[PDB]
Amino acid sequence: PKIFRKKVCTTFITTEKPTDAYGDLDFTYSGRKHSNFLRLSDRTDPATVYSLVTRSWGFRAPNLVVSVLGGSGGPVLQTWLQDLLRRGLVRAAQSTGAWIVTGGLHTGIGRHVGVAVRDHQTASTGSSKVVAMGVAPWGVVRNRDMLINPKGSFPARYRWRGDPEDGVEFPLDYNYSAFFLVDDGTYGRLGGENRFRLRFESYVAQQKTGVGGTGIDIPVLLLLIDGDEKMLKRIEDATQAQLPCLLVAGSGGAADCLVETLEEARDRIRRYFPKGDPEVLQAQVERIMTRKELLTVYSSEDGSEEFETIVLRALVKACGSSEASAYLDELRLAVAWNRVDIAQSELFRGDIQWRSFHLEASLMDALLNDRPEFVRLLISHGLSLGHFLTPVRLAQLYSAVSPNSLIRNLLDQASHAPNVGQVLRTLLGETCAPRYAPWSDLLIWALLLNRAQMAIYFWEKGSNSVASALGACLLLRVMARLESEAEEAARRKDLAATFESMSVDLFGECYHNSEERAARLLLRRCPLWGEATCLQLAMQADARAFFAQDGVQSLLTQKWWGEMDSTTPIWALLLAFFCPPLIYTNLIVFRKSKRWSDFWGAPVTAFLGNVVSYLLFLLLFAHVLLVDFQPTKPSVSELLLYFWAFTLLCEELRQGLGLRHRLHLYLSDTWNQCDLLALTCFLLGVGCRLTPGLFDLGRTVLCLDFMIFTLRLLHIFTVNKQLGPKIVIVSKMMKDVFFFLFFLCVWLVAYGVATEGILRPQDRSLPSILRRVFYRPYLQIFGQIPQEEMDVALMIPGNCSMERGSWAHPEGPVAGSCVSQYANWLVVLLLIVFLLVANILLLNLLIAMFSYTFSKVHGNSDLYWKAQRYSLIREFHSRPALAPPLIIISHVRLLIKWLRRLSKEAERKLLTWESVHKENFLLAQARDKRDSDSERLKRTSQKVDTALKQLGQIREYDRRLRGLEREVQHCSRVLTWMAEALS
Amino acid sequence: LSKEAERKLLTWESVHKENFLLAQARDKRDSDSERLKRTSQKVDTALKQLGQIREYDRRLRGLEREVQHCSRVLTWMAEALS
Amino acid sequence: ESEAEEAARRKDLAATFESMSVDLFGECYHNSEERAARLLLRRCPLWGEAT
Ligand SMILES: Nc1ncnc2c1ncn2[C@@H]1O[C@H](COP(=O)(O)OP(=O)(O)OP(=O)(O)O)[C@@H](O)[C@H]1O
Repeated sequence: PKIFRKKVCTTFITTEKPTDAYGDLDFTYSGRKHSNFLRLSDRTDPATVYSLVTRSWGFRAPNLVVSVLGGSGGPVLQTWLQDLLRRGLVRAAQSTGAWIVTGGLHTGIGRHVGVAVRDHQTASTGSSKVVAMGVAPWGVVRNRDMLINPKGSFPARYRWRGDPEDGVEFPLDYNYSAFFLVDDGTYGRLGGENRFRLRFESYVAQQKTGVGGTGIDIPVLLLLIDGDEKMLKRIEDATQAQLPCLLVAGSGGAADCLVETLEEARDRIRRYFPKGDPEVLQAQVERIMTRKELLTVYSSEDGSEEFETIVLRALVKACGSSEASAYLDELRLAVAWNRVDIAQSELFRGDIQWRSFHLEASLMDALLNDRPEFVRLLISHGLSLGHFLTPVRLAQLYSAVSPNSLIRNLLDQASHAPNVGQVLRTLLGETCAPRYAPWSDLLIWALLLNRAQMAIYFWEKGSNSVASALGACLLLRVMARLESEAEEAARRKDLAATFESMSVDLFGECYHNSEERAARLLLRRCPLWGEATCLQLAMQADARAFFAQDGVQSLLTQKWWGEMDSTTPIWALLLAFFCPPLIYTNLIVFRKSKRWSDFWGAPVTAFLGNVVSYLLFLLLFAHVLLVDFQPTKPSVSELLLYFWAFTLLCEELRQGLGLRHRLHLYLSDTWNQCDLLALTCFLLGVGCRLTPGLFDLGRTVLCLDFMIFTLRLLHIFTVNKQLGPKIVIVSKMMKDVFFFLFFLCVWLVAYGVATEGILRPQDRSLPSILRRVFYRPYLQIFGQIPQEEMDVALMIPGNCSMERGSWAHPEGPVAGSCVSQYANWLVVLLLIVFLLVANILLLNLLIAMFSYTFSKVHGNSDLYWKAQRYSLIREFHSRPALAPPLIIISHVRLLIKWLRRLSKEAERKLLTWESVHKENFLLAQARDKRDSDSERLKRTSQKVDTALKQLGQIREYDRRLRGLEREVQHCSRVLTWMAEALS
Repeated sequence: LSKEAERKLLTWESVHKENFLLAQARDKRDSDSERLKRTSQKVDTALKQLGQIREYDRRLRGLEREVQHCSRVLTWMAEALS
Repeated sequence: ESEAEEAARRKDLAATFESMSVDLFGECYHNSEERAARLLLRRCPLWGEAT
């Protein structure tokens, strides 16, 4: 790796040897980031050098390469050209993402370049550096002696700013992110670097823009400043290899070539810019006219962002053969540079009649890279996706996947058995999984690769909107759990909350138009998501804000009542319940063998029959356990009770089976552990009861079992509207209760043992002490205060102890037979302190904590109840429709059944109605963003900047024009004086 | 710790420091009140630009009128030669 | 401190530095947890090797 840099690079002294100087170079006593570094020999292959840059160091690919030449004016350049470098070239390389190849020294042009890059990093916050790459020959290096050690990634403390000597050795500029020190073996001459310089820039011109290539080639430009004769030989050596260029109007050979293109005397123009050797250089002007088309003029039009448009027109003029491929290059490069403001305003004015595949290739370049703005811009020009999404292109869309991503691992596990439908199946299951019309495939594409505005745009253009939004939130939150990195896990949960909010708003407007039609919208199998209803998707995705609306709750009410009227009071339902021939009357409005079946088919009457049958079970269990509980042989009613508990064991077995995973979900719960506990204690009770030696144990265990069967009845009533959410908030108070018991039990030990100690009772059994320490001070909280058990003044004295001291005799069998009188006032004073702390501090601080917790929790408990309420109604729908004394005939029916083994046009009218309300909602939201104050402040700031651009033109251009009219009027008066000379 | 893990730790800290300061700088600059300050400076600049052309063109229009005044009389002096 | 204006000025500038440590350690925690754990529990050699 780091040894590999030596093993490839061999340097010649020609005696060739593998190198040693590969550097994690940085600068002493300065803030620059460490610069990657390698000494390299000439005549080498640029393939492995580019692989060094983009893999071993790791740089992104250029979207543009500009290599700057010059160096005639030595120490100080003109500030007009400094403005051209700083605000023409460096902010262009900041915007497009580009490379600047210059000499990496502090001499010549690289001094002014590094001043320009550092000055631009001052006054710009774009959060990305400007990749400046510098080449320099090994011989002219000042301090190359500190670059020897073959260790690896070493900080070589490179001493800049020291040893000032002129002419011979030059230091390095600290404004470059990489350095390529060309080894010539010459050690002091100017350098034969032009060969590998041209091979490197030609090889970058070979390569393709993009992730896996698949774009146009990286455009390479040259920028010339004044220079020397060797610069002109560098020009013609460059343009022989098809590399375009651009000129300044400073002086020197640049202005020489400008007047050469604005038109013996041409030999004469040669005779004063270098002052030497005219005719060989005249043959190089001949070679200038051999190319004649790779030469552009900058000075005619100057501006801030005019520079990039001049670069594109320098690629239009230097295309060669085809104009159609030239505009194809210009569109795909405007996408590659990620600059809409050029492409919209220069390539879609209507001058060029664009064909279809010219747009489709650019759209593929815009989909493989991440440009939402160009995707919207290219679809807006009348393109059809029915010819676009070839399965070749769709496989190419899943090709550009990051190496350390999640979908890379998931697709490689789908290649174990591309295969996108299996990745959806394994993430989501048999239901809720799509199969494999264009907009649905692009939406699933954008979600699987985690792209934000791509997914929002593809949701806005597609159809079947509400189920696709809830299914989007489902897929995003599943991947958010199955994620490694916290930044991308946070990114998926935020984009999931965006899709949940859009389904809420859309279903809002579809509900405000109609209720019955929106009811047909939700309760429908979406054929893209495995024919799962929208409520099922919002259930699995934990979309709590979707269920917590108003319309969804009213439709859950209508599904609850079923066929009946949803406004039917409870008393009419009960009177219809106990009189089965009162159904066929004018009491309950229906239609919101058939009328009988649509009274008892609702989930309400199944719930009500479940309650009434369960209450009769408790009434029977009490009649057995209180009246007729016989010691030898069970009676009739106890046997009927045994048959009932057998049926409850069967229906629990039907929801336990209804296979290790089902029982793992069955044991993970709490109220199925409760209902399991009631039947373990039941069989323990009966199993002890029929044995002859354990009658009392069986009767006691049955009496403890009745409480568990009674506490089940709180969980049954959580489906009700009025009593529902309050039963939810009961369990969230137990942390305050457990604090109360901690503070109580500490203080109850302290008061108890101190009062039991100051008194000295004579009856000293162990359980009598435990009663007088823990049980009696517990009842003093609830107003049970025995004064006669613990105060001598309410007692009679007596000689009740054969011991020294005073003794007295209290009232009560368990109060101790004889108690002490010494220091009794401290016992009375402990009784006052105990009633103060317990009955005032602890109880009233508990009321304050229940008030605080209740107002803190009440919002989330209402949201959580409204989310779970669908599951409660649905599980009352999938029940045997008989009572628990009559369910066994349906369990046997289920057992012998085990032993034998909308329209289309209403759907189309529904989905068009949905899409209309979608389009009105998006138009309303767009007007609400645009007409705000901050957006209006942005538009006004653009307008004032436009007016500043307009005033600047008339300030200078009228000054020349006023001079021009003054230039005529100056001689017109003298000619009038020459007419007066004729007078 | 070691020494080199300490160096890698402190460079990692300083990277997240620089991203945080760049984010806070963009969040101040792109607010509404700062944009109102920049626009107020731009309008004051345009008031400086309009003030120059108001008076300087008035002299220049007088100067072209100064030539055209005698150019017609010299044309009349040419008409005096006619 | 003796003067109430400069005592108020020091407490305000102290609250500015407390807020900047909160925000910076926020982002260093949202990248990694184990690496930020190695960030806190370390002797700073400029402040007397106090954690
Ligand atoms: N090695 C270097 N590479 C790039 N730029 C440098 C280098 N040294 C100094 N500069 C820049 O040049 C400017 C100073 O110019 P110069 O280097 O000619 O004089 P100097 O070295 O500061 O003078 P002295 O030798 O007295 O310190 C500084 O602002 C600095 O930013």
